[PDB]
Amino acid sequence: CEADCGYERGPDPSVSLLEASTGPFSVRTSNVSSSVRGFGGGTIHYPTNTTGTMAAIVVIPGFVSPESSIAWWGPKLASHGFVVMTIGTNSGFDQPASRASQLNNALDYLIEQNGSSRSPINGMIDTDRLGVMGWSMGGGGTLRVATEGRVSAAIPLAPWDSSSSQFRSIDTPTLIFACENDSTAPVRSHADPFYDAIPDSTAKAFVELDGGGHTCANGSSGFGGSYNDVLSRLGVSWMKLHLDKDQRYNQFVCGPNHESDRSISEYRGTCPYL
Repeated sequence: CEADCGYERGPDPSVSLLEASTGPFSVRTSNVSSSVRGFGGGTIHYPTNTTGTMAAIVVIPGFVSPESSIAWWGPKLASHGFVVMTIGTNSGFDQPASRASQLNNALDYLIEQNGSSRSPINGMIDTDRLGVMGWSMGGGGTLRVATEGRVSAAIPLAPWDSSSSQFRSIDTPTLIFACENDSTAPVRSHADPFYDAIPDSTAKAFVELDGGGHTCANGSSGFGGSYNDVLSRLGVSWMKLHLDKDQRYNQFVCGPNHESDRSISEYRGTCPYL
């Protein structure tokens, strides 16, 4: 459904809530062995004190990178009312197109586990409200999955891919995080043309972060992590807005002056959405 569908959860939000180190819920974890079919294992994060179903999200890493490179997003998102699996790839050599098939395989796995007597998330997932996230080549895999129209939200992080024309099929709400000093996936050859290739009719957002390099959109529990608040405020809201059709989180994506944030170097968007 697109409006007043009854997927909303938690309080009416504010900025202090969004930028807290955790959402209103408590986080647990369930291991996925690397023997899992379709990807190289992961960790499932879930709230403990909620009711009702919730959207599923999968987060994939980039080239020769372990799941831990993006695993900050697992707890940060689960604590706001999501089921969130951070995954590892079959091989660190996997290129965008493989990383997209593994996105879909890990979404398929999550759907299977929602029906598994042995899963801590059995009956906790609405298997129609799915989101994807990815760093670098996994950010290209995210954009590729955003062309299929199964997922209702995509957040690429420092995306890397090779062809940009394929993204004119993207009708899925996509928020691309970019890093201004990205030498690995240069903005001007990657994030920038991927955003531009998305139709203006699609709800989309380009949030370039100020001064940061290739890992600036991954979050961090210690070293780095000056971007945690833009990531938390805009990422959680984007997922709350488009996975939970929760208009109460519209005010943080459409309405503010984003470049006024010291951490935001360039914002582009298509506000208003619907």
